[PDB]
Amino acid sequence: SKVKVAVRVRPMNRREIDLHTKCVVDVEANKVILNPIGQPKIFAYDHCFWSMDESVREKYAGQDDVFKCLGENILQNAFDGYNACIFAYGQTGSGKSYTMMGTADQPGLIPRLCSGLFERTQKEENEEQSFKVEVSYMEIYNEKVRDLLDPTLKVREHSVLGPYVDGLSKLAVTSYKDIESLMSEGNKSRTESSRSHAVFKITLTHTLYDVKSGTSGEKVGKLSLVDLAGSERSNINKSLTTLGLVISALADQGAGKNKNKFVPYRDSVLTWLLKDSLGGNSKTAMVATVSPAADNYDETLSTLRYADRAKHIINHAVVNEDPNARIIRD
Ligand SMILES: Nc1ncnc2c1ncn2[C@@H]1O[C@H](COP(=O)(O)OP(=O)(O)NP(=O)(O)O)[C@@H](O)[C@H]1O
Ligand SMILES: [Mg+2]
Ligand SMILES: [Mg+2]
Repeated sequence: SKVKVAVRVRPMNRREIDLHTKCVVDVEANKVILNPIGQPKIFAYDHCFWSMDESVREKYAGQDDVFKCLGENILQNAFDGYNACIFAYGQTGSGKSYTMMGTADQPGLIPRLCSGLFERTQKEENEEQSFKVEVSYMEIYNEKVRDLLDPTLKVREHSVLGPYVDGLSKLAVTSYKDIESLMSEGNKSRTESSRSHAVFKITLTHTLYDVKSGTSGEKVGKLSLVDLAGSERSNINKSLTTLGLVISALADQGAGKNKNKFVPYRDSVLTWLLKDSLGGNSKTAMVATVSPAADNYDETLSTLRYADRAKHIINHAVVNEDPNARIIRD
């Protein structure tokens, strides 16, 4: 399938309203219209999320709509044993962290995903099937990896299971409250700059039992939830710069231009780690966050064009299940 792309326009904030900064971003169904400060530029996406204002009610509905449209499907992907990824991309201040983690009063994608995961595993556990959940949480800053769950580490690409951070804590968790204290520990530990990338990973291992045979098999879904550094324009930006190159090359592939243009996955820590998320074995969505007002026109236009190329990336997601699991279905 193609990478799924959504644009989320955050509302005009207090400064932009106080100072009468012109709003240049309109949302029209699944299209974004960027008006000039000559002609309007129109971009089409899979979803567009918009907010009328920052009233408490519009905040509640905004986080809810994002989860309903993007989180439920990614959660279902993991219960089907797919690898899946949501990454948030856009300039500083545009709403990346608000979309992924949210706030205490307006929780975002990650807490909602974690809550729904344990509610479903608990509802669905029985004597024919059990679930194991593990989490990891890490940050890339200045091309170095740090374990946010540990009070440094290097990337390796496994021959079958893909790129991974070797030495990274991968913790078994049995309830939402367990994962919540880890999220809270990680979020406090995050370095506080717009130049760091944070990767939250959940591995869902579904074991199926054939009590007549005495056999069992595992189907494994993996969720990568990525809150990127701000897209606004050496070793400190290398990951972001290389992500742009990777997305542009892959978009060119997924249209016919350059069958084997060089996709520089290994030129940065971030793109090597997300190598399967982009063009590989993954159900992947991008959430491109943009600011609404005239003062960010060019950065918005850049984010919109990058999101527009991402939707041409072709992925190849297959179910990750061992031999027994496949047959135990029927
Ligand atoms: N969709 C939204 N609705 C309401 N308020 C929002 C929304 N998006 C962002 N905000 C507000 O704007 C602030 C900035 O958003 P935030 O998610 O922190 O931006 P960011 O893209 O992560 N910046 P950065 O980490 O520096 O690259 C948030 O703390 C919220 O108060
Ligand atoms: Mg997969
Ligand atoms: Mg942020």
